[PDB]
Amino acid sequence: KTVFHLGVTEADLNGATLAIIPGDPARVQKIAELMDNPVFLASHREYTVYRAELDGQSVVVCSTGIGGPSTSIAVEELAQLGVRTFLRVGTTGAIQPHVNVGDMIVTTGSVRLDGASLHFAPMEFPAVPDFDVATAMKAAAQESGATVHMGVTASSDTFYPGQERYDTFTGRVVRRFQGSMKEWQDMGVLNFEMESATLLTMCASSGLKAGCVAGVIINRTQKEIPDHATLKETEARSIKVVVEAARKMLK
Amino acid sequence: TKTVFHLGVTEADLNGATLAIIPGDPARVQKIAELMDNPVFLASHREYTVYRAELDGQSVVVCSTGIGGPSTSIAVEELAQLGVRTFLRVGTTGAIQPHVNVGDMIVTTGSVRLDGASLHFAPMEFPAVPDFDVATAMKAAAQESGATVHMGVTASSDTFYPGQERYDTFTGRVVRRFQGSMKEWQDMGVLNFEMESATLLTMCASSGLKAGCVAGVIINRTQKEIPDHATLKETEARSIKVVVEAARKMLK
Amino acid sequence: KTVFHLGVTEADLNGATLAIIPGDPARVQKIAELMDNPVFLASHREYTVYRAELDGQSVVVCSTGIGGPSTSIAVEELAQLGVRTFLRVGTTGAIQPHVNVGDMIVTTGSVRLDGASLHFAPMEFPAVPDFDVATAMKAAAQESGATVHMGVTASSDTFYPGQERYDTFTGRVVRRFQGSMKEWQDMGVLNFEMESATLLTMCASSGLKAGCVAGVIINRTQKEIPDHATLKETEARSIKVVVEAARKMLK
Amino acid sequence: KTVFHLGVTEADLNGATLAIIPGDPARVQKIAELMDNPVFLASHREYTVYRAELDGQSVVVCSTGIGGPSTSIAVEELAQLGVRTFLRVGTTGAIQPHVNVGDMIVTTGSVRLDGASLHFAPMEFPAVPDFDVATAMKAAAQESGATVHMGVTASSDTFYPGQERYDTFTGRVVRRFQGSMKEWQDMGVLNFEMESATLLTMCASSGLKAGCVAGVIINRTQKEPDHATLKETEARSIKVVVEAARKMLK
Amino acid sequence: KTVFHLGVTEADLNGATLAIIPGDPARVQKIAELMDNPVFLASHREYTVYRAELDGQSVVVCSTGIGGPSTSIAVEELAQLGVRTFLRVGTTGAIQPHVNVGDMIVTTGSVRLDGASLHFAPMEFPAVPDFDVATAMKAAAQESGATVHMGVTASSDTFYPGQERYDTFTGRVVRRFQGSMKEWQDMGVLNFEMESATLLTMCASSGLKAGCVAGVIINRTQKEIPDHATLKETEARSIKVVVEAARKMLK
Amino acid sequence: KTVFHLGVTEADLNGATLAIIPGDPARVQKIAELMDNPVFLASHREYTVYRAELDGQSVVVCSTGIGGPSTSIAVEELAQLGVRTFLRVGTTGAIQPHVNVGDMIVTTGSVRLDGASLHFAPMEFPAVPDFDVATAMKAAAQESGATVHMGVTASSDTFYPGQERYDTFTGRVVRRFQGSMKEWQDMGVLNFEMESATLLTMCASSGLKAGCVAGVIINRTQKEIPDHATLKETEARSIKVVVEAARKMLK
Ligand SMILES: O=c1cc[nH]c(=O)[nH]1
Ligand SMILES: O=c1cc[nH]c(=O)[nH]1
Ligand SMILES: O=c1cc[nH]c(=O)[nH]1
Ligand SMILES: O=c1cc[nH]c(=O)[nH]1
Ligand code: NA
Ligand code: NA
Ligand code: NA
Repeated sequence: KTVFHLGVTEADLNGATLAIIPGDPARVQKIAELMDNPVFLASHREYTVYRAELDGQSVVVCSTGIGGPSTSIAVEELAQLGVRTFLRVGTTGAIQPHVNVGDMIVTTGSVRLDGASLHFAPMEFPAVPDFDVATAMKAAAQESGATVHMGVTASSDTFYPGQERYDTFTGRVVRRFQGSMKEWQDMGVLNFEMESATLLTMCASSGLKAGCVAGVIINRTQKEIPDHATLKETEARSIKVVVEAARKMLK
Repeated sequence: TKTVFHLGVTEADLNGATLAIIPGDPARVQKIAELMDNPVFLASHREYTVYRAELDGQSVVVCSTGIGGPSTSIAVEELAQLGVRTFLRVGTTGAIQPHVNVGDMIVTTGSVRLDGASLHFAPMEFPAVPDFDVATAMKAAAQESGATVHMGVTASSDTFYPGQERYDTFTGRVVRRFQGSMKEWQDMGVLNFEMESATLLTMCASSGLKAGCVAGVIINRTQKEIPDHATLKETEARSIKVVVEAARKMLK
Repeated sequence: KTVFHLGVTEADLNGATLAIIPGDPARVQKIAELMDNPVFLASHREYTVYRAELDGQSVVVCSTGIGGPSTSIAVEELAQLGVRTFLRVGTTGAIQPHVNVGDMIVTTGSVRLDGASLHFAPMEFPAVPDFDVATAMKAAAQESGATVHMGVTASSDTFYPGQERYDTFTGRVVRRFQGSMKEWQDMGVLNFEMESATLLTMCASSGLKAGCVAGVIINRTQKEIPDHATLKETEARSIKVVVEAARKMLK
Repeated sequence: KTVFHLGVTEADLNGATLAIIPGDPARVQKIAELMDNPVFLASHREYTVYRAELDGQSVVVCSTGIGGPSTSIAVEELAQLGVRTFLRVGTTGAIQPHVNVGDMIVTTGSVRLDGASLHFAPMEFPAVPDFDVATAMKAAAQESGATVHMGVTASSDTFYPGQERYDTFTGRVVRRFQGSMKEWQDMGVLNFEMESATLLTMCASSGLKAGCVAGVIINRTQKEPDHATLKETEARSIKVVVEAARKMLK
Repeated sequence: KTVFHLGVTEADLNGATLAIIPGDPARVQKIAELMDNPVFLASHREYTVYRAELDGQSVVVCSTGIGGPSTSIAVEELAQLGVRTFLRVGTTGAIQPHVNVGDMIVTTGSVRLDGASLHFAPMEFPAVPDFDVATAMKAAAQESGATVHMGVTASSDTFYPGQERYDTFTGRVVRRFQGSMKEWQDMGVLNFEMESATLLTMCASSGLKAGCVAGVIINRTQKEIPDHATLKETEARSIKVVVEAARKMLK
Repeated sequence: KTVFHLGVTEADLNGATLAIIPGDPARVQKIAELMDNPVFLASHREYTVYRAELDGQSVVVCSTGIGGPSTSIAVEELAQLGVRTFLRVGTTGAIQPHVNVGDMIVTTGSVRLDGASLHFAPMEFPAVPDFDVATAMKAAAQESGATVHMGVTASSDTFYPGQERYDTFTGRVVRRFQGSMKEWQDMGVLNFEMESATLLTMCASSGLKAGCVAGVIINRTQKEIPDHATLKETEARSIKVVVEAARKMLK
C-alpha cells in the first residue's frame, strides 16, 4: 500500500516510528547522512523521503514543504505508515532584540495564525508540543553549545502580511495584522515561522508526539545582515541538534 | 537588481513577463513550458521551479506553487514583485457532485474559503472570486479542447484529509466544524475540493492582480477517497493544454 | 398555492422562470412596460409584482424593497412559484475615482457586510453570481455603449455606518467600520449597495441563477454633482440593459 | 435639509420628537387617524410618513418596511430631523405554548439574528429597549385588557430559514439555524420577528429611546384563529402603541 | 444532600425561593442582619450562606465571589434547592461623567465581555434582567432617596485590561480592549462590573428571574483605583436598596 | 501603596518574587505551614494572603477563588508588588480512563474555554506554562512517588455546562458544549478545571512565569467512588509537591 502524496509503503520505512521533518526538500539528504546507512526512498512534489538508522533503529526523514497544508499531508501519511513521533526542524525569524542569528528556539506553544490547525481542533485548543519531545530538543540544543530560547512561536499562513512585512508589491497589510508584530513582541513571542501551529495542533489532538526546533536565520529588529559563515554554521547546527534530539527520543 | 527571497530569480530573469501559469507540482513546470516557445529553466528552490517561455511572441513565466495557500501566497507575492499581474492556476481536484466525471474540467467562479491565508489579505466577508476575463478564457479554452467543462463554486481547504471530510485516515476522526461538511457543500451546489484557490483568488482580487483557476477532476468522492494513479496522466495532459490556451486568450 | 407575502399564484406568472428584481416598487411598471403586454399582478408592502412577455416568453418583474431580509422573502417566494433565474438591477454609488456617473457595474462577487446571507451559507461561502447571468449582463451593458466595470461590490446592511458615512445624527461609526471605505478602496472594490450579498449567496447555495447590474449615479470620491439629464439617462439605461440581459438568458 | 430617503424636512414634522414606526406602509394611516389632525407627508419606496397631534404635541408615524436594513434608514433619518423616541408596533407569531392569539408581547430584549445591529455595536452589546418605553408599553397593553407578556424576542434577518421554516423551495436550513427554534423555546424566547434587534441595538447605542410591542396573531406550536380575533388584535395593537406614546409624552 | 460547593441543603433554606447574591462574603452577614431571624448556614471558599426572614418569608443571602464562573456555581446550586429569583448587589465604576460616587445603577442589559454567559446561550442572546426584578430594584432605589440610573452595563471577565485600566504591571491593553472605554461611553453605557453578563444570561435562558443593582464607587472619567473613604457609606446604601427590592418581589 | 483587592503592600511581601496560588482560601495556611515562618498578611473577599520563607527566600501564598476573573485580579496585583513566578495548585476531575485518583497532572497547555484569557491575548495565542515551571512541577511530582501525567487541560468558565454536566437544574447544555467531553477525550485532553487558561495566557503574554499542578480527586469515566484515605492523601501530596516545585524554581 503506497500513500498517495509521499509515494512510500510501510515496508519502505523499515519499522521506523520516528520522523525528522525539515521544510526544504534539499535538507532531507543532509539530515539522513548525519545518520547511518541513508537510503533515498522517493521524491514527489515537495516531499523528499529518506530512511536512515540511528543507534540501530530505523528513522524517517521527510520534507514538509512550506505551510501547514503541505505539512499536514506529510504527517498524516507517515502516521498511516506507523510513524508516531515527529521532530520538526526549520528556519525562523526572531522578533525579540535579545535573540540573535545563530540562536536556537524550541517552541513551547504556537500562536495559531494558520488555517490548517482548525481542521483538527477548534481555536481554543493549544498548539502545544509533546513534553518529552520539547524536553529532548531543549537538551540537545543546549548540549550543542548554542544559545537556546524556550518560548512562544507565532505561526503564520503567510510569509509577508501575516508577519507584518510592508516591503511588498502592494505595501499593504490587512487590518487584522496591522500593528501585529509589536503586539507579539510585547507579549514575549520569540519568532515567526509557518508550520508549527498546524504541526503541534494536529499532533496534540491526534495521539502523536511532536515538537519544533528552529535556527534563527534573521532578526526582524536588527539592521545588520548575517554573513555567509554564520548562516552555514546555523544551518549545520540545526540539523545536528534535531538528530541528537531524535537520539534522545529513541527507546 | 533585487533577488526575491524564495524564488531566487530577478525581474531581468523574467524578460518582461506579466503573466504566469502556476501549477502545483514542480514536475509539471517544464511540461507546461515546452508547450510554448524557447523555454528556459530559471531556478529551483524548495517547491519552487521557475521557467520562462514565449507565447505568441510574449514572455510568459511558469512557476510551481507547492501544495496549499501559504506556499502559493509566497510565489504570487514574489512574482508580483517582479512585474507579474496575471496568474492562471492549473491543478487537480476531487468532484463532490455525482454527475461530474473523472477527466472533466472545472473552472472556479468562487471559492468557499476553508483556508487561513486568504484572511491574511482580506476579511472572511470578501469574496474569493476570479478575474472575470481569466475565468471566461479558461472556460473557452476548456471547451475548445473537447473536454466536458463545469463552471461553479469550489471548496478550498487547508487540508487534504479532514477539511475534505476524508475518514480513511490515521485517527478516522473529523473535527466538529467539518463533520457533514461534504454533504453540506454538495447540497449547496459546490462542485469540487482543492487546496489553493481560496488563497489565490482572495489575494489577487484584493491586490489588483488578475487570477483564475481551472482543474482536472481526478476523483469523484461519491465513489471513493483516494485517487487512482491511472487516468491521472491522461487528465494532466489535457489540463496543461487547456491552461496554455487560456494564457493565449489572455495575451489577446 | 398563494405565497405568504407576494400575493401571487403559480398561475399568475404564466410559466415564467425568470424574474427581473428592482429594489423600488415604483420601478416595476417602468421595467415591465419595456416588454410586451405588461400586466399588474399584486401589490403588498414593498412588493409590486408585474408580468410581461419578452420574445414570446413570460417574464416576472418584482420589487424587493431595501435590504437583504426583504429581498430574501421575494426570491424565496418566487422560487416556490417556479422562478429559477433572478436579475437584479439598480443604481449605485461608486467608491473608485476611475468609475464615473453613467458607467455600469456588473458584480463578480460581493463583500458580505450583511446578515441574511448567513441564513443560507456560512461566511466562507462566496457571494458569487451565476456565470451565465454575469456573462449576459456584461454583454448587455457593453452592447448598450456604456463603460462597464466588472468587479467586487461591498454589500451592506446599512446605508450609513456600514458605508462609513459620518454625516449622521451621531456622527460616529462602530469600530468594525472605521476606516472601512479606504480598506475596500485599496482592495479594488467598486461600489456600495445593500442587497447583492444576500441575493447572490442565497441563490448560489440554493440552485438558483442570479446576477447584479447597476448604473452609477454618484461617486463618493468626486465633489462634482451629476446633472439631471445624466441621472435620468443612467436610470433609463440601467433598466434597458437588464431587459436585454433577460433576453440573452431566455432559451 | 430634506433627508435622503424619507423625503421630508424638519419643518414638515412640526417639532415632533416621538415617532411610531410600524412595518407596513398601509398601517401608517391607520395609526395616524387614532390621533388628531393626521396629515400625509411623503411616500417613497417602503417609507410612508404621516404627522399627527397627540395631546397637543406633534407625533410622526413612519413605516420601516421589512428587516433591519430598511428600518435603520428610517430611524437614522428621523433622528436627523429631531426624533428622539421610537415606538415599534406590529403583530407577531409566538413560539411558546402559553402565549395565546390576542395577547400582547413587550420585548425586554432581542436575540440578534440579524446583521444591521452589528453596524452599530459588537455582538456582545445587548439589544435592549429603553426602560421607560418598555414600562409605558406594558402599562398601555395591560390597560387595554389584554394578557401581556414581557420577554425576549428572536429577531431574524429571514422569514424562512432564520425562523427554521422547512416548507420552502430547497427545504433546507443552514447548520447555524438547525434546531434553533427548539433552542429558543427551551430558553424561554417568546416570538420571532425581523426588526427589533436592529432597532433596539441602534437606539440603545445612539442615545435614542426605543421599544417594541406586538399583538399575537399566530402561534407556531398551536394548530389553528378567527378573522374577528385577528382584526381585533390588529386594532388593539395600534391602540396600545398610541397610548404608550401618550405616557411617553408627559 | 448538600450541594457540591455551597454546603447547604434544601432544609437549610427553610422554604426560601429568593436569594440576595452579593459579591463579597463579608456583606452576607450585613445583608442578613437587615432582616429578621438571621442564621448562618455555611462558609466554603468564597461562598458564605445565611438565611433570614423578610415579612415572614425565608430569604437566602449567598456571596458569589468575583466573576461569572464562581457566580454561575452559586446560581446553579441555589436553583437546585428551589431558588427562582436572584437579586444581585455589587460595586461598580461609572463611565459617564454625570454619574457620581454614591449613585445607584440598575442594569437594563449587559454588554457580554465575559466567557461564562456563552456556556448558557450564544453571543446573540440578550443579557437582560427579568422585567419585574428590574422594576422592583428601580422602585426600591428611587423610594430610598438615592439617585438612580437605568441603563446598559459593561460586564467584564477582568477588572484591569477589560475595563481598560492602564495603571497595571504591564501598562498594556490587548487590541480588543484598546479604545473600548470611549466606545462604551459614546454608546451610552453607564458602568463596568464583572458578574451581570453571566448572571443575567444564565437566568434569562434558564427560567430564573434575575436583576442587578450596583453602588457607584468610582467614576472612570476621573481615575482608575477606587477611593477607600467612600466605600463604606456606598455599600450601606446598596444593601438597604437590595433588601427593599427583595421585599417588593415577595409574593 | 496597598493593592486594591489583596489589601497588601510591597513591604508586606518581604522581597518575594514567587507565589503559590491555590483556589481555596482555606488551603493557604496549609501550604504556608509547609514552609518557614509563615505569617498571615490579609484576607479580603476570596483572597487570603500569607508570607513564608523557603530556603531563606520570601514566598507568597495567595488564594485565587474560583474561575479566571478572580484569578486575574490576584495575579495582576501580586505582579504590581514584584511577584514574577506563579505556581498554581488545585483539584481536578480526569476525563481519561488511564488517569487514576491519586495521580497528578502537570498542564502542558490549556483549551481556552474561558473568557478572561481573551482580555490578555486573542484566542490564537497558546495557553501555555513556563517551561521551567512545568519541568519543576513534573520533577517534584515524580519525586513524591505519584504517577504523573503531562498533558492538555480543558479550562472552563463553568463547573456545569462547560464540563458537560447534565445533572443540573435545567438538565441541558448549550449547543457549543454538547458532545464536548467526548471531543476532548478523543483529542487526548486529560482533565477539566476552571483557572488554567486565564492564568497561563495572562502570564505567558505578560512576562510572568506560571504553571499548574493538580491532584486527581475524581474520574468522570469511573464508577468506583474513591476512599476517604485516598482523597486526603492526594490533597496532602499536591501541596507538598507544589512547595517542592517552588524550591526547584528558587535555586
Ligand atoms: O522571517 C522569517 C524567516 C524564516 N521563516 C519565516 O517564516 N519568517
Ligand atoms: O480530492 C482531491 C483531489 C485533488 N486535490 C484535492 O485537493 N482533493
Ligand atoms: O471600577 C469598578 C468598580 C467596581 N467593580 C468593577 O468591576 N469595576
Ligand atoms: O470535575 C472537576 C473536579 C474539580 N474541579 C473541576 O473543575 N472539575
Ligand atoms: Na508547500
Ligand atoms: Na424593506
Ligand atoms: Na471567584
